[PDB]
Amino acid sequence: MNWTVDIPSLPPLPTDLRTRLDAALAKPAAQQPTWPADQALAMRTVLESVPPVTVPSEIVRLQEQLAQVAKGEAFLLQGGDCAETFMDNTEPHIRGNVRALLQMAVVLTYGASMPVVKVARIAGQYAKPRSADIDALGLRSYRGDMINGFAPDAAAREHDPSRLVRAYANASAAMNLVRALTSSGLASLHLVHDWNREFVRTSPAGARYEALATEIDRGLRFMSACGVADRNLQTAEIYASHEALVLDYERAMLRLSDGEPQLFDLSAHTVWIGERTRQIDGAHIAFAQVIANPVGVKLGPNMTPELAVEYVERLDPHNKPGRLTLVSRMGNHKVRDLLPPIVEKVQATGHQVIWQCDPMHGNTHESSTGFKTRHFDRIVDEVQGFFEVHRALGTHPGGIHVEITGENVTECLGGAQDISETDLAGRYETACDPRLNTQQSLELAFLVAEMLRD
Amino acid sequence: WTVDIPIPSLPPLPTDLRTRLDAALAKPAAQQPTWPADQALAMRTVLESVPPVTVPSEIVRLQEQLAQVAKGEAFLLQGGDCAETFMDNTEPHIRGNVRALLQMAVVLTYGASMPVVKVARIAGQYAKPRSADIDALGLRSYRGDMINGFAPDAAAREHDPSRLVRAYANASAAMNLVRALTSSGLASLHLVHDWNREFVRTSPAGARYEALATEIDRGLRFMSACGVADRNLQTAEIYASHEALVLDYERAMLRLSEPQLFDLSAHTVWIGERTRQIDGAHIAFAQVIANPVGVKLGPNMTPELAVEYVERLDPHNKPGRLTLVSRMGNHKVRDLLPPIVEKVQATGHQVIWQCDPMHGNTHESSTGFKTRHFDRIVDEVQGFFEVHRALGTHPGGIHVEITGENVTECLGGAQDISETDLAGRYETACDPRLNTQQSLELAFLVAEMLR
Amino acid sequence: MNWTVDIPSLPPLPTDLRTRLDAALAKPAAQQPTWPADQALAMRTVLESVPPVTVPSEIVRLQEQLAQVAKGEAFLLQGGDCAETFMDNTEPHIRGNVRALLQMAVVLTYGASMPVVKVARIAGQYAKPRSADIDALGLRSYRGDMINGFAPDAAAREHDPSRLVRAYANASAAMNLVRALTSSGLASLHLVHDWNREFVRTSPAGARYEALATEIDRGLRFMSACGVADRNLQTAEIYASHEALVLDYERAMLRLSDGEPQLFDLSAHTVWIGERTRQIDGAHIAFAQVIANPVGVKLGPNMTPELAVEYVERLDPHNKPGRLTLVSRMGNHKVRDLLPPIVEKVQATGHQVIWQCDPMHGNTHESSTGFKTRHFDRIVDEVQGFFEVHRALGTHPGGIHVEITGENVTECLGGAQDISETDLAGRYETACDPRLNTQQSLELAFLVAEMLRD
Amino acid sequence: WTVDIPIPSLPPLPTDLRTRLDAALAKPAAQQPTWPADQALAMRTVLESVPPVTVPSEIVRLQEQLAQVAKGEAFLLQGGDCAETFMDNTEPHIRGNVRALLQMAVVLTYGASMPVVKVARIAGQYAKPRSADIDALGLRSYRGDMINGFAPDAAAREHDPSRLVRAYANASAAMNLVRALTSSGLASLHLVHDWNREFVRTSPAGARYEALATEIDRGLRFMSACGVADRNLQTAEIYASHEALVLDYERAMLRLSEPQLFDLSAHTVWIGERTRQIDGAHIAFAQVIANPVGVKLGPNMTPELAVEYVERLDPHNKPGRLTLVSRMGNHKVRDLLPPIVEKVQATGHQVIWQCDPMHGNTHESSTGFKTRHFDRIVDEVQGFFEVHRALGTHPGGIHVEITGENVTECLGGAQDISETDLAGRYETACDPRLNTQQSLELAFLVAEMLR
Ligand SMILES: N[C@@H](Cc1c[nH]c2ccccc12)C(=O)O
Ligand SMILES: N[C@@H](Cc1c[nH]c2ccccc12)C(=O)O
Ligand SMILES: N[C@@H](Cc1c[nH]c2ccccc12)C(=O)O
Ligand SMILES: N[C@@H](Cc1c[nH]c2ccccc12)C(=O)O
Ligand SMILES: N[C@@H](Cc1ccc(O)cc1)C(=O)O
Ligand SMILES: N[C@@H](Cc1ccc(O)cc1)C(=O)O
Ligand SMILES: N[C@@H](Cc1ccccc1)C(=O)O
Ligand SMILES: N[C@@H](Cc1ccccc1)C(=O)O
Ligand SMILES: N[C@@H](Cc1ccccc1)C(=O)O
Ligand SMILES: N[C@@H](Cc1ccccc1)C(=O)O
Ligand SMILES: [Cl-]
Ligand SMILES: [Cl-]
Ligand SMILES: [Cl-]
Ligand SMILES: [Cl-]
Ligand SMILES: [Mn+2]
Ligand SMILES: [Mn+2]
Ligand SMILES: [Mn+2]
Ligand SMILES: [Mn+2]
Repeated sequence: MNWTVDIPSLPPLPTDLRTRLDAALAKPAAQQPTWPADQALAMRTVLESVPPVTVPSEIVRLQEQLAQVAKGEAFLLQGGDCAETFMDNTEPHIRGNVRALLQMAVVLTYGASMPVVKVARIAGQYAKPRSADIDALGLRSYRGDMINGFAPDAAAREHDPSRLVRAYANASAAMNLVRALTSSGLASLHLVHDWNREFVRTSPAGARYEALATEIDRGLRFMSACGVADRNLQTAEIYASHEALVLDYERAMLRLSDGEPQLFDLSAHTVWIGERTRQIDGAHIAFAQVIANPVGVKLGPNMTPELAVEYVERLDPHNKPGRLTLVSRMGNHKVRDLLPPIVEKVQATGHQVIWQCDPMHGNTHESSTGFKTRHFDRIVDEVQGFFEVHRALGTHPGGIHVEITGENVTECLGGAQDISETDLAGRYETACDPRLNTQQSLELAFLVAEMLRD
Repeated sequence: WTVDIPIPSLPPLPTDLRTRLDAALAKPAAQQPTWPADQALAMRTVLESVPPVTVPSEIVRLQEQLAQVAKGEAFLLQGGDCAETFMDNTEPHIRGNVRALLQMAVVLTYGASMPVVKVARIAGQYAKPRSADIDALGLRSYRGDMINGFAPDAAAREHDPSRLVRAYANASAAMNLVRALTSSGLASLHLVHDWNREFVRTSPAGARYEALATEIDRGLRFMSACGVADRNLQTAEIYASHEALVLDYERAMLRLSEPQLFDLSAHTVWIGERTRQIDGAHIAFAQVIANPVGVKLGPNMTPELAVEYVERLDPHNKPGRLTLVSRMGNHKVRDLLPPIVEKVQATGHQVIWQCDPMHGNTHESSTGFKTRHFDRIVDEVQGFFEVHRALGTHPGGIHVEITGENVTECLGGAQDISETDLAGRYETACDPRLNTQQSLELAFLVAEMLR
Repeated sequence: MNWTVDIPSLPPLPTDLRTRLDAALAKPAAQQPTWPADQALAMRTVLESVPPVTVPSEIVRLQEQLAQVAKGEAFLLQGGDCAETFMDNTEPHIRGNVRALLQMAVVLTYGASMPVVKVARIAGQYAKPRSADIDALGLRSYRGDMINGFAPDAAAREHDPSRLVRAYANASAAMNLVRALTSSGLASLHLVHDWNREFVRTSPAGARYEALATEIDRGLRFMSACGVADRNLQTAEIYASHEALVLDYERAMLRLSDGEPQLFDLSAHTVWIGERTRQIDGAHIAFAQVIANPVGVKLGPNMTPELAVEYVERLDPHNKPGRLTLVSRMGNHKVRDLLPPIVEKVQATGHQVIWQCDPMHGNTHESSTGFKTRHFDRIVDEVQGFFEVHRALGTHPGGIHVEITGENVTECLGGAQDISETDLAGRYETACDPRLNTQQSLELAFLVAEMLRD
Repeated sequence: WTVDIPIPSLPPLPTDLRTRLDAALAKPAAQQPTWPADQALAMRTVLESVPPVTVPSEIVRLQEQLAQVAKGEAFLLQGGDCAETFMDNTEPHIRGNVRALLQMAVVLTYGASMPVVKVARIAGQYAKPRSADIDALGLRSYRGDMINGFAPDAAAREHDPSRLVRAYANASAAMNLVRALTSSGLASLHLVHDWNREFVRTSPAGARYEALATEIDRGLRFMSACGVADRNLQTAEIYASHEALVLDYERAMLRLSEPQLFDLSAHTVWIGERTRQIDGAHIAFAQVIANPVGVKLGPNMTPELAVEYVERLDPHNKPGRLTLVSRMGNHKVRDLLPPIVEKVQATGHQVIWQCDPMHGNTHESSTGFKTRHFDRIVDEVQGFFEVHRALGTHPGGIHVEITGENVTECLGGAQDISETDLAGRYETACDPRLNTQQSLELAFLVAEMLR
């Protein structure tokens, strides 16, 4: 039925880091688990002495790499499961997400004509915010495997602090795998292009994309023709990210490294802060202010230029390009109107932020059949609009942030597969928001690559 | 002071391999835990679907590098804790053990003048054999954290199948960390050598090694002066190994690649002295998997039998797939080893000859601790080298037990550690280990042996 | 008026090499200079103790590289002046030829999707065969600056053996320069693509080629995006070749190196043997049999399958792929009929030869205005036909052999510049056959690159 | 026994630079040939359009590497024939001189623990100063193959402007060859070290250097063991240099790159002891060109004047653009050098301090030959190092005269060369050179100096 853990050290914080961290977690914190302090402390004590998912050296490396995005010289690709589950944390599914993301990154690398830094939603994306604490069945809402259970049973939905330790054990495990995969041949560039050629061959819309797939093949053969040294072509770096929601988890995964000493959050390389949680004097923003990881903020349609600037000033006080990513998620019918003024006010500060586009969360809607769904064409249209805004202003479309899987699910309408509302019942397997399946995520990759080319 | 942690099914292995496997595991198995079989089946069912600790392509890469050891063109360095514990599975401890190993590997690379394959006793070394069924305090013996608890307490010593899952969790976590470390510049050659130079400053015997340390420093500077793209100098490959002993664990971590069947709890495993029953389940398991394998050869070993191991575990003549590990004792290796090497080189197979200068040189001190004398250890390595020099075969590698902690479990070395001192920091959970300073010392002496 | 040289050693040949070389030069030799033996010996003695233009190590390297062409995995680009002159042996003109050739090689590399081994007609192409010893003015025919003078003066046309030493001094000098250029930044791949982009921008037919120039730009940016190591991109190897015509020069430039000892001809990396000189028991073919350099044979429209095979057997006796290049030069109206049977008979021997195409020398004709000229469209058409033959037979179009310059001469009709017979008078500067100028050689590069793509 | 060889115009240099240049060359010039000025103009007109021996980007690359010498992070090695001859401009001789130089550079790279910039006296070193106007046989002095002939014969000694063109022809030919050699694996580090090991076998003093040779071998093996992409180990950069003396030649080889004016007969040139008249044409020429430049500083040098050279030849404070070359004598370098270094480091400019331990240590032996004692040479390098050690400045490089021929022109070394022996192979055309074995010997001793 269960395995067991014993309960025990960490070195003392510089007094200022202690004071600022304490000051930060004192502030109110939205969407937290409602569970006993007695027990959360115990779990935290376990987590305070485990090996971290990531290490500082990798996080400052990611920081430099992201600095190049902010300056206009690279492109950010963030993707993966909306909600990871302990039950799907298997080699096939991890391998599938890494695969999908890599396939997209080849196309975006060739189309942006510049590097793509590749960030997975993985090894920690186990918690989610909800708008209601009672879902559409009278049950306490599901909030991710880190908090409670998906199964629609009263007792499954109780907030269980032991999931804090499970969440880490899965996280670590998955990360161990992706490291391995990416270092050992799965991320070989020729092997991924091969899968892309397969997609063109068997997709219905193969013709739509054969020309560009071929041009990539030839720019790739060109490398061998010029006798380049192929070592950089045999691996790729995938970085872990998740939404920093459960502050009991994040605080327990903090560690102290350097160039004076600083707090890194080693549950991941980079975290972001959601629409529901970005309260400006709230605890998530203050926590972000204390950690050295690159951080993202979701910006929704109620966002105002002046506010946005307040985020930039609190999170990027030292003008470190790449430290802060602002992620727009307006919806295709609104991004062209709402985003331009925000970008004007922010670029006018002298701060170099990464303008990332989330074309997913502003475009959900309820199918006639009862499924949370997103139509492919609206997703494409929001990325289109994003690009138009940035071209018109002379600013860098920094990247994109999508929800995808390597499984061939049926959760988003449209795309080359003409997935109908009737088809959604076949393999609707998400534990929260609907995902672009393997074919739709790759097709979106091609389309955005054409936007990049212009 | 305890809290509990609750717990899909994918394809099963192909029926024909499941059949061969069932047949192989029906052989009797030594040293297995006495826990119920339904519980055990359950935990195995869990592990059968978790993400592996290693992936196959890494293992075939290791087989290639080891193939170069067997052919005489590289050298194997295998080291780490005797018995990993869950409570000492922390970032500092893993960091220090990786550190110590890398530090040895630098010196042995300069001295061997050939690559060193770096293998760590780590991520999975949670089970041990035991001779007695009742230990000195009248309790069930401690069999390793995979099986029971170290605490001298009736309940801690009960055999608990859930410790399988716990072990897996500690194994991947730790593995994850070494993967990150070796990729983020803890294995930057320049940095590791820096630590070695601090050691020459600090060590009571720093003068006996200033020469070789300086010579290494100048070969490194030499690489920089020749302007030689130092990317390969920024990272190292460290492989995971442990004694494959608990066949419930090892069998549940089997996974399928033509297609071969791999064990993805480690890159390589070995069969210990007490489990290599030629007709037992451990050797059979070693026959089925594709992982490299090692076998401990003790003083009771005969040439005739070693040949049986070659015929069994290297059927298709793959160089480096089998390592034979001498652990005789320094007063015995010179007599007992040469005949075995003779008989086995005769057969045509290319094996790795690896020296374990530790597990046959342990004695009990009047301070009450079980310990090992540094000089006896060094001397088994000296004898190992003298054997192979005499016979024209390749001295393949070492296989030592070490730590990065400044610990006090082995007598001697430059710190001249007394039996009085043993009580200071005797932190081991099983055998005594060379501490950080002693392991580096040994690396310098073995370095002189290779020149 | 003149500089002076003193007359002097070499080590003795293995007796078998001596015997075979003696046996070879005893055979009759066509198109030789008619000048005193007394003096030719003297010049030879000077040349027997000079530093060579090339060294053996480079020639066996070229041999391996050409082996890859024969096996179908690379492509051969040979080009340069028809006839070098001592008077045009200046840094600007050498730099111009290297430049032109490099520009072509970028395009052909990208279009073949495989390496291009780059061979210049340079540092030795100072002698030529003639069909008549009296030209159209009653003067002894001009035979290249190695033999006599271009100037139409009786005394200029006397065969002067001192030109053997001049020829070397210029050769060495030019080679010194190209080495330098190619090693020091002229052959940087980005710097050459830049010139190509300039061509597209200012050419009249820019539109014809903008798409492919852009695709090359993007496959080139792709390399940096993937973080390749750029050292191989900063230089390129250019090899010297010329027609081995004056056997007094070639024999004096022989040296003995290794893997038993062999005779290398170090006046160049590779030599070829012309239509006028390929007599099968003649001295040129026998000389080729003795040297270790890769060798080419010109094959004209009177060529027969069986003969061709005799060349292959004499020149490639050890079946060393890449050792022998057969160079077709039929003319566009004839290549499709004459070449296929030859290729059938030769491939049927088990020998792997490089099928190189010379679309120049079969397409000369006399303008209405009196200029030796070649029409661009016929040149293109012969390369087209060459490719068609090889596709139809499943054999490798190995390369091409053109006559080009970096100067903006007017010597070939047609191309994007619509160069008319009236325009030929402007800058007709060749010392023998008409050359594709810079723009026409690059346009031809694009067209052949499209044939390679198919 | 002679045969004769007969002989476009492109843009001229920009008028404003032609103006500055004419103004600079109107200064008086020492040691120039006494040949007619119309003939000379003609030959210059020829050279003004020929292909250069070097190209500018190579020169600015050299300026970068030398900038690293001046800053203390690299070391300069300059060596080759004293006086190149047309008749010894052969593949074997160039091959042997490049060989000898590379062989020294390997040892000095291991010993310096920093890159060595490798500069050869080659492709252009065809003119020499002379003290006497009438030599010992009562003939016009031999001024170098660029000017007249070595043969003791009234006619050979006439100053012949066509030897300009001849020299150019020999300079590019030779240059071509070194370019090919260094690019085709005569500069493959593994091969060059091989020759060094043959030397330790062969040399009468092979035992004094077996230690350092072995240590180098093991650092090389070390690079291979760390698996370090050895492309940069397959080739070397060798630069051409000569004493810029015949201003007709050097001026005709000027060529225009913002745009700078370069001298493309060599990568770098120097002004000798007899031509550095501060207000003369040689220093002026050095002011105008962008090439690196060196100046010989003799025993009559004063600190005050050296400063004038710095102010003149390094106006825009470019580190490494100017090298100052000490040639005092071993009994003099310790006294005479320190004040100069003092005065010049004072000025703020970063120069290269280079030791010429040869041109101030030459004496006539009773066998009649002019020669140099090996120990005196070594000792001027020792004193040079001791000076710079004392003052905290960087000992920048050496500047020796050597050959790859097994020649007998300098006394001493491991072969203990007697004055009896000098007559054996005294093949030089001017100063006596260290032979192949002696130059390598010197490299090992200087290597010990750098440690
Ligand atoms: N290492 C480079 C190139 C590369 C290797 N594998 C890849 C897979 C996908 C995209 C790019 C790559 C990068 O990550 O950009
Ligand atoms: N190219 C490097 C290393 C090197 C290659 N070949 C060499 C020969 C000698 C000395 C050094 C080298 C250098 O010039 O330093
Ligand atoms: N060195 C490679 C790539 C290259 C460098 N410079 C070039 C110039 C033109 C064409 C290719 C190249 C080659 O020669 O193929
Ligand atoms: N990567 C090489 C060299 C190397 C890098 N870091 C190291 C640390 C220790 C020893 C060797 C290395 C190896 O594993 O051999
Ligand atoms: N985990 C601690 C913070 C901490 C981090 C690192 C330390 O070294 C010490 C303390 C907390 O949440 O309060
Ligand atoms: N040059 C000589 C041939 C030769 C070549 C190399 C030698 O080493 C000797 C002789 C000839 O033409 O007859
Ligand atoms: N994912 C399964 C098995 C597992 C256990 C521990 C770590 C990783 C995976 C679970 O959480 O129960
Ligand atoms: N090492 C501790 C904490 C831990 C829990 C789970 C996985 C990894 C580590 C234990 O085993 O109890
Ligand atoms: N090309 C000129 C000048 C020159 C001389 C010698 C070598 C190279 C070029 C000539 O032949 O007269
Ligand atoms: N070195 C010989 C031959 C030679 C001629 C021309 C150029 C180069 C070399 C000479 O100067 O006479
Ligand atoms: Cl604290
Ligand atoms: Cl006990
Ligand atoms: Cl001969
Ligand atoms: Cl004299
Ligand atoms: Mn979501
Ligand atoms: Mn043990
Ligand atoms: Mn022609
Ligand atoms: Mn001299």
